[PDB]
Amino acid sequence: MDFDMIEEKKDSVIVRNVENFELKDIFDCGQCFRWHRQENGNYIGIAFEKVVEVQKIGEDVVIYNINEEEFKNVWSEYFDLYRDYGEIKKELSRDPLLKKSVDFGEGIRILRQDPFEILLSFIISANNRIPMIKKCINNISEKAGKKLEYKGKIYYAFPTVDKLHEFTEKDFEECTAGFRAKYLKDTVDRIYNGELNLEYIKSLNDNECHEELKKFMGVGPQVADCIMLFSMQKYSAFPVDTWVKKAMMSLYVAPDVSLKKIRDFGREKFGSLSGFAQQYLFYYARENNIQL
Ligand SMILES: Nc1nc2c([nH]c(=O)n2[C@H]2C[C@H](O)[C@@H](CO)O2)c(=O)[nH]1
Repeated sequence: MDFDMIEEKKDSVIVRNVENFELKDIFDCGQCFRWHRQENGNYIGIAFEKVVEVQKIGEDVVIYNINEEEFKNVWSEYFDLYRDYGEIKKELSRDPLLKKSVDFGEGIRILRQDPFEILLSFIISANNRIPMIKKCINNISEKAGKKLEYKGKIYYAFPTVDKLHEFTEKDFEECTAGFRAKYLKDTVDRIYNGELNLEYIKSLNDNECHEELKKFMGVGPQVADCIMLFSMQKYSAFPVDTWVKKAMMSLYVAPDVSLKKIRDFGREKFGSLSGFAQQYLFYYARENNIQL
């Protein structure tokens, strides 16, 4: 594990000697939308119908609003704290071309998020901008999510499948999903009616899992890779957007080809570490706003 032990406190849990764990790297590397940076450096987020605040002090991490039982069954896995990222980075850094990206995002960890929330979140992410995506997801939660309180503030859990089934295309449109409102509604019904089952989809191997997810309206190859990587731990995924495409052409002189071919080229080169590889690539590419 990438931590030595924990210690339960009054209203929190302290993780001792965490390794490969930085707040900005984890929360701003592109994998999540409901974690917000606070004035003091901490981050507050809403996941699994719960509000959590995370802080790093030295080599320790404090997770407020949770107990040891919650840490053991929910959060330790949420933060993928059982996987050794030192090995991942060591293996990838063998490629001198990846070192710079890996070192820049050294504290990245791929969270184990909820499939349903992730499915709708990334359908919303397609050709969108960060602000609109976050706004839309929050709007959907405020409108139909369980109300929550933390330190004098109200927050909204992500809505259940049943509550969202009540939504009309117009509702998603009012939350500003734009033309994607149609995809959200179509997708929620497929979930509700039982046509597509997320937990079953998640039990399939990387390639099968991927194919199924593409059955959802608004879900193409890129979005499918994001969904299975971020919520179904299918590590051979290699999400290709314009940022990953740039970093890829720039480093391996890959010629301008389809996203599918860039995806095939990435997965071929990184295998089981493809997902981790693209996150480092993506994070570095976007924060440094690289060009041809
Ligand atoms: N390849 C890739 N693309 C992503 C991720 N997260 C994310 O939002 N995107 C896309 C969505 C949208 O196309 C743009 C938003 O910055 O980047 C992500 O984690 N990986």
